[PDB]
This record gives sequence, structure tokens and C-alpha cells, in this order.
Amino acid sequence: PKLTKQMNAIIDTVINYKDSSGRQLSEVFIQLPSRKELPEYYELIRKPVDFKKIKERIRNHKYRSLGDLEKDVMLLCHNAQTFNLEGSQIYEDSIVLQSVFKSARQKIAK
Ligand SMILES: O=C(/C=C/N1C[C@H]2C[C@@H]1CN2c1ccccn1)c1ccccc1O
Ligand SMILES: [Zn+2]
Repeated sequence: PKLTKQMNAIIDTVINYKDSSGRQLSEVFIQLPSRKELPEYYELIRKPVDFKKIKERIRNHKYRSLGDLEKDVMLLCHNAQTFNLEGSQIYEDSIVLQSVFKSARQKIAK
């Protein structure tokens, strides 16, 4: 109950985060392209995950700890770094979002 609320607060912080230029960094990460739209993603990435899926997993009580939530957020960001070119905006945004997650978890949970 309190855990579910901690998780929703943390993920909401990550999703709503805007950089100093006003850009909501999460936007591209909410929903993966389909298999038909981007078959090469699914050829490369073994364990696809997006923020929509993480929200599903929170809603359905699938993460039993903040550690388990963190593992999926880090997976998402790792997949983004794997697929996208180093130095691309999406690659760089995924690094920022890792930090935003860790700060949100420090702030909300401690
Ligand atoms: O890498 C991810 C997405 C990369 N895409 C999304 C945009 C930019 C790049 C190529 N894109 C396409 C390509 C085809 C159709 C729709 N979007 C990604 C998205 C959600 C969660 C994890 C991810 O790695
Ligand atoms: Zn429920």
C-alpha cells in the first residue's frame, strides 16, 4: 500500500521530469515501437521494456521491492543505450533518466 504509493511517486517523478530547456525526457520511452515498426529493435534487444510496461507492473503489484522497480528502469535505460547510437539524444537522455530515478528514490524513500 505504502510501497505501491512510493513506487508510483518515484515513477511519476521520472516520467514528468523536464530538463532545463523544458524537454520531458521520458517521452520517447513511454511506448516502444511495434515489432512491425522497428523489427531491428527486437532482433537486438533480448528483454524489451517501456515505461508503459513498468506502470503495468506497478499497477499489477509485480514489483515486491524498490530494488525490483529499479532493476526494470535500469534495464530500460540499458536497452536504450544498446540500441541507439552513442552520443545520440536518446542515448544521452537514458543516462539522465537513470540519475533522475536514483534521486527520486533517495528523496521519496529516505
Ligand atoms: O530505444 C528506444 C526507442 C528508440 N526509437 C524510438 C524512435 C527513436 C528511435 C527510433 N524510433 C522509432 C522508429 C520507428 C518507429 C517509431 N520510433 C526505446 C524506447 C522505449 C523504451 C526503451 C527503448 O530503448
Ligand atoms: Zn491492485
